[PDB]
Formats: sequence, structure tokens, C-alpha cells
Amino acid sequence: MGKAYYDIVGSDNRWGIRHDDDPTGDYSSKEAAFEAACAAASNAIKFGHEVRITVPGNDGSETNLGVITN
Repeated sequence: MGKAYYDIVGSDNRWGIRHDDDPTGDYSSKEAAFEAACAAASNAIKFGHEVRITVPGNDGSETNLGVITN
């Protein structure tokens, strides 16, 4: 029903995943996002890239629950 889009940041020094709490609608494909995200994540940990996990969920009371991931 919703759209599981994760906003990924690409940096060999600062790698981070942001859960798009506000459905932007900009994504090439669901698999493309996960595929690239996990692929980049592997490289990140592999090279010692800092890992930042920012995925708001049920804790986002102010953002009227920015979940919509289904």
C-alpha cells in the first residue's frame, strides 16, 4: 500500500541510511533502492566507512508516524 523508500547517502567517509518518513516518490525502483543500499553497505563496512542508521518509525509521533512501509 505504501512505499518502502530509503534515502541513502553515498560517501566513502560517511555512509548513512535515512528512512524517508515523508514519501518523496523519487526512486528508480524498490529493488534498486535495496540492492544499491545493501551493496553500498557492504562496501561501507568493508572499507571502514562510518555507518549512520537513521530510520524513523513509530517514534515519529510528530511526523504522524512516518512509517507507510508496506
